[PDB]
Amino acid sequence: MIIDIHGHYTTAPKALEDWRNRQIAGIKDPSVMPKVSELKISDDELQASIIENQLKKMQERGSDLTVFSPRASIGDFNVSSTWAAICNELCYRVSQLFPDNFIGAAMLPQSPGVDPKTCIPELEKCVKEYGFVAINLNPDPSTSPPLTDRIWYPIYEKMVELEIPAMIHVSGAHYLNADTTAFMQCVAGDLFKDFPELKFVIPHGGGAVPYHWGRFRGLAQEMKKPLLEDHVLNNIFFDTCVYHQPGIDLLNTVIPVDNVLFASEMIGAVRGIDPRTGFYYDDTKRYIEASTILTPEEKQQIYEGNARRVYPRLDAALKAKGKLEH
Amino acid sequence: MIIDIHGHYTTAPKALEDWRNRQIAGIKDPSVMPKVSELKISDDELQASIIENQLKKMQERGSDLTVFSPRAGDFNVSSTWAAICNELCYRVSQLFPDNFIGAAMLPQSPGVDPKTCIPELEKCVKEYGFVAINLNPDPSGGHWTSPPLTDRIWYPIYEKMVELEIPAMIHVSTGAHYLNADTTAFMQCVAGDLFKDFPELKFVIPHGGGAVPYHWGRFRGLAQEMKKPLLEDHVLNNIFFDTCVYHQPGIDLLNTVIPVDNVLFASEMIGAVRGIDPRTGFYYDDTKRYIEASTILTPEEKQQIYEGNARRVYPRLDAALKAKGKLEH
Ligand SMILES: [Zn+2]
Ligand SMILES: [Zn+2]
Repeated sequence: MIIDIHGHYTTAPKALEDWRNRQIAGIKDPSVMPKVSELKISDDELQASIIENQLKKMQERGSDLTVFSPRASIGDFNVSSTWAAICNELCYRVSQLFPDNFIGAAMLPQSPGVDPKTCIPELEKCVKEYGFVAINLNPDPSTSPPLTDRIWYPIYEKMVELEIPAMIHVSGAHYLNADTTAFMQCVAGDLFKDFPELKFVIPHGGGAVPYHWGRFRGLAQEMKKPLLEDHVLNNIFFDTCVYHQPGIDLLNTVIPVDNVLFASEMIGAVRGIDPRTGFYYDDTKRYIEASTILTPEEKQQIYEGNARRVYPRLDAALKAKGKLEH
Repeated sequence: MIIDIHGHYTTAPKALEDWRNRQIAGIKDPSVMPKVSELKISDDELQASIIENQLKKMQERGSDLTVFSPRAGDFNVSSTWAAICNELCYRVSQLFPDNFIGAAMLPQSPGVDPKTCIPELEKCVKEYGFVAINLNPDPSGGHWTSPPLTDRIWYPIYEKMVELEIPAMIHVSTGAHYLNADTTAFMQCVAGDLFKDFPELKFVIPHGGGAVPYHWGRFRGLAQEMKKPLLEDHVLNNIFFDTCVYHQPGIDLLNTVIPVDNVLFASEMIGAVRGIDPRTGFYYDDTKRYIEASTILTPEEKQQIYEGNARRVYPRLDAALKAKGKLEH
């Protein structure tokens, strides 16, 4: 099967965004602050948003399952907490309506300078009650402390406990910078010495990392660290959200197959068609299929094998599903 | 010949760093404020620092000329520090005129109008014979509290740049902040339309453009979303990338998606990465090796990357080279 580990619910009924606008307006004008019970979205509206969009494209592109999370894009913790709760529950409802095609990843109620421990309640709820298989961890909710700082340790302890990886994800290309920064911080520190089980997924093919792989190998060398293969590659993985063959080829040239996870982040940032290839920039499965560097077996690793090892909760959910249908 | 457009004077005598620390401690404690006359750096110390390091490596690696610039409070402080650092690079160029040509460091400072950098800029170009400047897009240092390169606040500098025919290398002062700055600078230009007002303006984005080439599809797609013209016309007549990409696969990608006209040789030696790749036995930053080993570039295209493009992007450098060969036949 084909598993897309990076996708956001960008097609939600307008009622969701309307509620958000009321909430945001309520920050400066508490008189217009909305109540959670005021948000009403029916299953019919939910089903329509999926069938006409994500589901349709997955069928046309040959994707079977997407790890589905709330879209990225300030108030205090109260605002963030309420908003994350709403967004996660909607992704959960989508997974219930289309259990074979969507499984959730959680948005955390982070807030600038607020202790990450405040996000544990939502994290646990999503994993235990909604069956989510990973979390989206924002390294810079805004100066934000590096991922190697102990402020993040309570989240890491929970991630190891529940066996869930974290996609480093910030909220026109700022996200590419965050990917590179996250990787650099890990190379500079020794986080995985403290949490050997910890797994991070850095999107967009690792930001600029593969393109500057020699620089990072050289930096680890000067800092007297072990080779990257051992220092970070048993803990850091990259998704395939690279929108052109040359980039995908570079990715598969310098990054081990074990560290590459299929993803496309469809109906997101880039929704146009590349006039030179004739197909959509984000139809990334085509770049993997077209690859002459990867063997058939390695492509299957990228499509499913790797995600099932990096996301233990996902592997368990898939094994249980086939057992019930049998 | 082979021209390296990216290199910093990273081998200066300790006297420089010591003076700097004193100046920094002076902003808070005026009693420890050092005087410029207190900085002692002799010609012999400069020669030794170059002969044993940059010059030696250039010879071993087969590089001929490096565009040499200073290593990565208020205006008075920055003005003094910049003047000191630029003068040192100038002194190096006087001591080794065939191997080093200066690139100016501007005395930028947060909250200070960039136009105040013109004096030092003109001095370096007219008096020191510098051929370019290093423009810091975020003088605040990671704050990003500074306006985008497309903002009117920078025009005064662009005016002087177009007038004096000098390009600017987008360069910032965390372990990989420079890579992020490169990508951001490119994105800002794509999002805006600075070159509409400055058709002749030229920016050089180091480190192979940060992450731009690796995500070329994404940028072409974003250009489409924003209804902008094709990148080739929208920015590639004004933006160029250097070859400070420390591995063959990266260089090959650069040469797969970026036109040869937009690629300029550079290695930024004796800088961030000074080690040897155990899998090849060669230094990571010996970038000429990647260009030479390229099976994508033709002999002519390689020469374009080694000297042709730099002489086109750096008009003052091209002129100085012609004068040198003429006045001396
Ligand atoms: Zn995303
Ligand atoms: Zn530099």
